[PDB]
Amino acid sequence: SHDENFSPETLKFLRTNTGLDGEQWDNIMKLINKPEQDSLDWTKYYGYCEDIGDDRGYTIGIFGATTGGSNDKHPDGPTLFKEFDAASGAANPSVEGGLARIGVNGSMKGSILKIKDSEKVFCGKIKKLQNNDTWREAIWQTFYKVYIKYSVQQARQRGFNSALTIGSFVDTALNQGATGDSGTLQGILSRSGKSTDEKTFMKKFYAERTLVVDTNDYNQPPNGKNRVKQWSQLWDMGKADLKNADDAIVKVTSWKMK
Repeated sequence: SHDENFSPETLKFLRTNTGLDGEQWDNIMKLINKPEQDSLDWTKYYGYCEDIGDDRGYTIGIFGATTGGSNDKHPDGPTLFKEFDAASGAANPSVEGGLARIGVNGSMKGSILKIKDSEKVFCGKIKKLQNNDTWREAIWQTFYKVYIKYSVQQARQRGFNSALTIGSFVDTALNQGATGDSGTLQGILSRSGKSTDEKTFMKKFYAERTLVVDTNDYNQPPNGKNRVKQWSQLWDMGKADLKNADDAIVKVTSWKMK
């Protein structure tokens, strides 16, 4: 059952704030997970925690939140722990409160979360949260603040409300950044023109994304090209709503990752 992949509070939150239901979000996450982990099984990443050696600290959860380092001085990991404190009922949510609730030895060192626990101890503490609804809720609240809200706003200001447009935008924001430089979702949108027809606008969007998706280590070629093709192909398969789309999603994700 796809909704076992959320929590009731996450489903209500995503419905109110995105217009999409659990099937639609489950499908978006399968499509995002293919190029990130070479699997449609995104749910098993709620408790994911690894330092992959990219000088971003620890990479956590379903959307690769990071604790921070020399190549990630504005991490969203602290926001995730503060959102976990908030979800846990904290009167004055803080990073330190969220860490305190799971007994993590760490502190903010400026913009960076410095973990004093060993990799083994820290990763084990996060793994224990795999089935914790409070953690799942903090994960989605963080995902929303950093990537999804902007993605939904950009779709909605154009009169685009489809699951496939929102997921296309969220994948771009997650992979390439929401706002800032020319390669971000913001940047791609700025070059995607002014078509008021959703399918037409998105065809141009995919083409403009594809020009940069294998640059700047967003993806390794030709994985970024295949990543964008996933989203573009679902239009002619009639899956704008990402409902009853399980076979279509298996088909468009069947590419081999280099």
